[PDB]
Amino acid sequence: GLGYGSWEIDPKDLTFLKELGTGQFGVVKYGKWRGQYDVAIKMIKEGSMSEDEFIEEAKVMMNLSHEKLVQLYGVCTKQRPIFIITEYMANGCLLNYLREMRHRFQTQQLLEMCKDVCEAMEYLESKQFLHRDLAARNCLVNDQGVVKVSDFGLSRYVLDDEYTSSVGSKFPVRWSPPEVLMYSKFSSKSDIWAFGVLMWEIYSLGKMPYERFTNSETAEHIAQGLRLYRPHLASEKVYTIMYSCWHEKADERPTFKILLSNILDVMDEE
Ligand SMILES: CN1CCN([C@@H]2CCCN(c3cnc(C(N)=O)c(Nc4ccc(C5CCNCC5)cc4)n3)C2)C1=O
Ligand SMILES: [Cl-]
Ligand SMILES: [Pd+2]
Repeated sequence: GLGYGSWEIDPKDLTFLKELGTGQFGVVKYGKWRGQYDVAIKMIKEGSMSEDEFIEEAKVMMNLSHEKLVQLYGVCTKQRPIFIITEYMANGCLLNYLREMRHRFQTQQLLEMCKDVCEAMEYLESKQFLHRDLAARNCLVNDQGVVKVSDFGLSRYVLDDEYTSSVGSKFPVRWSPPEVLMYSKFSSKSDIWAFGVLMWEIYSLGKMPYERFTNSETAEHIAQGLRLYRPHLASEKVYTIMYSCWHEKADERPTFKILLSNILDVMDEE
């Protein structure tokens, strides 16, 4: 079934309806399951994913459930390429949504986007599950404007060395704390650092962080103490939240439970 029953999905029950573009593992399509339920169909480019490892991990991911996580419905592994079937998010990735200036967002909407992501991350934190590549490009927006976190943990199965190497052209340098870039020290606190950068992306309406610097320059400067400036749309209180994520000491960074409380406190002032 689709979130029920077997999680090997019969591709005969899928109908392809629209190209959605491409992501980390290649082509993504919009389709229907048994003619009625909307799904996203990720077809996994051969050679791009450590597939046996992912399929084992997918059993763990099937047991995660939260309103603000994109739901994994199942897999189609009896053909080439394999497919991954997930919840359909009709407004696409958050980065491109933020960049569409027609939306004319209120800051109350931007803060709600932060809350949505923070709830998803607090849940993963409570399950001791790291995201490992949190960023606006890995969040999706549904037809009601709700933001959900996608592809949690999947960087562990990416085979492209340019994304795996911390000096590769595709590694998320601009979302990484100094202890990741210098020592490969991943923890819940490296997700915290990335979440702060994500809040900055939201309040900057999708600007690239540290745009005036190359990846190498960014890595050097943030380790010395350079920090992203306050976006014009972020109040001082909102900036303090995102800024707290970038402490040079990992153990001085908040948890996602603390961040959520801080975000709700600002929201409750409305
Ligand atoms: C605007 N781009 C271009 C490419 N890309 C993404 C990047 C990440 C992987 N890929 C996914 C994954 N999963 C889903 C899901 N679970 O829905 C999904 N959905 C989706 C994607 C794009 C749209 C566009 C948005 C603007 N109006 C026309 C339609 C709509 C739904 N795309 C494609 C992306 O967002
Ligand atoms: Cl700005
Ligand atoms: Pd062949």
